[PDB]
Amino acid sequence: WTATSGSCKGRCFELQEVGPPDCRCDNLCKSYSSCCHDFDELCLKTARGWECTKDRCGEVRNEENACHCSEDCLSRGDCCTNYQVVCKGESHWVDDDCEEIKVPECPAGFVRPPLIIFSVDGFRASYMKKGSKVMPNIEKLRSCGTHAPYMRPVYPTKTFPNLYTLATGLYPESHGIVGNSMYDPVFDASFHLRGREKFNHRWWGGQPLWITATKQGVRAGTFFWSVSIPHERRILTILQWLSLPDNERPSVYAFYSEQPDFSGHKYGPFGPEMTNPLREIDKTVGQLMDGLKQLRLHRCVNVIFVGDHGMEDVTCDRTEFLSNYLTNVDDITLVPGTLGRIRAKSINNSKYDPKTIIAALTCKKPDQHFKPYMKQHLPKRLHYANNRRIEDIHLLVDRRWHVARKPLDVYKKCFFQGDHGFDNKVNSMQTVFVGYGPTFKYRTKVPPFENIELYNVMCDLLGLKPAPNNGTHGSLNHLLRTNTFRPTMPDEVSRPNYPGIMYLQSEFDLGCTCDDKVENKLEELNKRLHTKGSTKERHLLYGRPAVLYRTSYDILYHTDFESGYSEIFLMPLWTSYTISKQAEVSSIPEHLTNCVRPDVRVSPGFSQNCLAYKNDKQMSYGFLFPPYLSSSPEAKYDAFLVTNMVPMYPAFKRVWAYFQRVLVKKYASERNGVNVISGPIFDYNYDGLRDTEDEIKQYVEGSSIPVPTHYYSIITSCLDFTQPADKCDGPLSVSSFILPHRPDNDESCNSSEDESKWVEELMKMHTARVRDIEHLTGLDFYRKTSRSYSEILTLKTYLHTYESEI
Ligand SMILES: *[C@@H]1O[C@H](CO)[C@@H](O[C@@H]2O[C@H](CO)[C@@H](O[C@@H]3O[C@H](CO[C@H]4O[C@H](CO)[C@@H](O)[C@H](O[C@H]5O[C@H](CO)[C@@H](O)[C@H](O)[C@@H]5O[C@H]5O[C@H](CO)[C@@H](O)[C@H](O)[C@@H]5O)[C@@H]4O)[C@@H](O)[C@H](O[C@H]4O[C@H](CO)[C@@H](O)[C@H](O)[C@@H]4O[C@H]4O[C@H](CO)[C@@H](O)[C@H](O)[C@@H]4O)[C@@H]3O)[C@H](O)[C@H]2NC(C)=O)[C@H](O)[C@H]1NC(C)=O
Ligand SMILES: CN1C(=O)N(c2c(Cl)cccc2Cl)Cc2cnc(NC[C@H](O)c3ccccc3)nc21
Ligand SMILES: [Ca+2]
Ligand SMILES: [Cl-]
Ligand SMILES: [K+]
Ligand code: NA
Ligand SMILES: [Zn+2]
Repeated sequence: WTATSGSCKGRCFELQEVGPPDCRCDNLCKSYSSCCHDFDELCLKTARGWECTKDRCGEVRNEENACHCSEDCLSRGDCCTNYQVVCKGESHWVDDDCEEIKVPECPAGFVRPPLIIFSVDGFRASYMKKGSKVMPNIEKLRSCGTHAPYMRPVYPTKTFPNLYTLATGLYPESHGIVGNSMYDPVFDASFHLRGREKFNHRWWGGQPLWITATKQGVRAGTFFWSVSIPHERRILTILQWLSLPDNERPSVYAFYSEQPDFSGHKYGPFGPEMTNPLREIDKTVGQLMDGLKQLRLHRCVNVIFVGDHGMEDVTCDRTEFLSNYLTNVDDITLVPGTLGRIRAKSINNSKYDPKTIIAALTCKKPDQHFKPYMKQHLPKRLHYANNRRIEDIHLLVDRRWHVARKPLDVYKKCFFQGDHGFDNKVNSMQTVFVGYGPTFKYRTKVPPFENIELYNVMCDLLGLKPAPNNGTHGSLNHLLRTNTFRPTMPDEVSRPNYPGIMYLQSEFDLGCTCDDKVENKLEELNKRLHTKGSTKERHLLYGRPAVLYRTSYDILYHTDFESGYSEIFLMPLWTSYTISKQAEVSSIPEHLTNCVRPDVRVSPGFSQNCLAYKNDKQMSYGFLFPPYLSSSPEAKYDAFLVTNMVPMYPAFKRVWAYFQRVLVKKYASERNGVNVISGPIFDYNYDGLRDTEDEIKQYVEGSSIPVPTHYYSIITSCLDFTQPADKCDGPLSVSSFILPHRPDNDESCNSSEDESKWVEELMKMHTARVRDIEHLTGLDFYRKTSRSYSEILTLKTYLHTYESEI
């Protein structure tokens, strides 16, 4: 109950909310049906509209007016935004030349430049160029401030997950808002866009920016705006808050616009009807900047213009129906649309089996427009698994398509022409970022970056210490004039051992064989030097990775490659090698086809054994440094060492072999040499973090050899490709992947064909940031370069998306 009997007099858009039965006057009261009786009359005034006119200039204050054109309005902080323009001969902000803002130019009493977040729903990245003619205020922000060509949203590219990621720096799996619709089995409760349950605090994890600010003594305007409050009123309210006295005035504010998303759904991303919503957003930005200029705040405030996600063309006729695949369709619940999530309709149904559902949905139709996954098999870059609110069965839907349970759901519930929600690497899902103000750089373009990074920057902008989050703090330092965050590299936790020759061949009873007993101080001094690390400068270009946890491991040197060998996991944590543009691919010679050699630096007790692979009918093995790329026939023997061997399903070997035999050379040829670091990943609990030994669910039969869930590679070269990878003077270029180590190739519908027709497509889908690999391995890469650490952090957050140009 709300006794709506109090008054909103002098309380309009109060910043501190009152607890019922006292009625509310805050910008959310409408949503709780809890506004005081006079809320509309006092707080949502509209009389005379939103602009001053020549005849209103110098008028006597009439409190009924929506905004004011009287002489007292400026000090009252409630002029119409165009007051000075109409009445005092000022120019609109958009008509002023831009001028570098080198320092905050704030009124006396401001302790820090305020931050205003101007968030626009569904604002696709390509609108900045394609709509430039009709958005002059936004274009001035973009060209004069710091801008990216686009900003990557999180998956799913829905509104609530992305806005909350913007506010927290967290992946949806960590903040808990994993969709616009959700069921939490622990609460036994549902979350929807419409309704009340979404207001319950138990849905919202992490620590959003307004809470971070409050806790550290920085006041925040309220971020949420009732849909019925018009945009002009939201702007005027922010401007009024900015005129509060020093002790009450917030330092952080957000505006939100439901456009252009609202019209995009109806008309498609580029419908002719889309021009007007873009013009209207621009006019709103103009109102804010004119209003800031009137208050002498236009060179004081940092403004961020940011979207949540883009918008794609999607129509009813592009719907796949699960009823065309499943006989048991009524035994499931589907969260439908641009992603699919499946669970059992009833938990008392013992016959329900996710394995058979997956199988009935796998590669059934020639041009099938969705692909089923167990959530832990989704591309790791999506970070979409470690939350009980994410169903075990997921469908990744092709851009432009929907999935639904049955046709009745689509025709009994074509209206829409646009939607969003798809894979966050999809170009149409990309959104915008512009930062403008004293703390941002002047006339600067920065590379595309992920929205998880912004929370750290907004904290930097407000002098706040960010709560723990998924951004990489410092990776966006290049956006900022000042207030940069200068992190130190993490300390190595475990130092390596450097074993020499300590074991005789006959101490090994591994069931391994090799035809190598075919034997000179010219080349024996030479090979000892290589085993001591004489070529390590060539193969370890950026220093050895640091191990950031407690473990026991050995560095192993070889002519063609260097590795950090784990005595706990019985395999390398990493293997590093450089392949020059000129390098030649050779074959595994016939006499070495099944060769595995004991490594006399590493005890039998810390080695794999060939017998376990022989006995394990499902499990085979591969090599981290590929024999195909050996520098010479003699160096090739090194690649067959038991310490270079890793467990691989035969199905996965098809992928790995094509990567090593064909793709590495191709990249070296295209990029003028590459350095590669490859290794295993163990993530059995799908939390995106390195497993401890006690978390491993699968071993090679009869052995303590743990089976990786994934294999990574990090492929680094010179950004200036006219310089060879091993002789690079400036910035680096990287692409990486985290390939799922799967016993079948069911994920690839064309895998019966030659690897040249399906492997690269699989690898593109499993593209990764180095930072993702760091989380998954507890390793820290690029420790020894000539580059600034912030630049290296930016490199580590880079994702090679393989999408064409926006
Ligand atoms: C991205 O960034 C984020 C933020 O840094 C990273 O997430 C963190 O990962 C940490 C390491 O796993 C994790 O640390 C754990 O914290 C537990 C206490 O957590 C509570 O308190 C914090 C602080 O206020 C709070 O943030 C948490 O909020 C979570 O939980 C609620 C759900 O009830 C949600 O509202 C919220 O959204 C968030 O959920 C997310 O995280 C949890 C895990 O905490 C997931 O399960 C959810 O699915 C969701 O993703 C909590 O309120 C603490 O209990 C843990 O300690 C256990 O394990 C350690 C192992 O080292 C051990 O030392 C302890 O003794 C303890 O073990 C005991 O409990 C075990 C489990 O019950 C049991 O098995 C044992 O036998 C023992 O009895 C642990 O320290 C941290 O909470 C999250 N933080 C957040 C915000 O998510 C994330 O890793 C980053 N991602 C990537 C890819 O890098
Ligand atoms: C997303 N969103 C909605 O979907 N709304 C809605 C609509 Cl339009 C129709 C039906 C039901 C609902 Cl709930 C109303 C709404 C109101 N205010 C906001 N503010 C977002 C805030 O500024 C912010 C938060 C995090 C980071 C940057 C900015 N977001 C809303
Ligand atoms: Ca893990
Ligand atoms: Cl959803
Ligand atoms: K085998
Ligand atoms: Na297949
Ligand atoms: Zn939408």
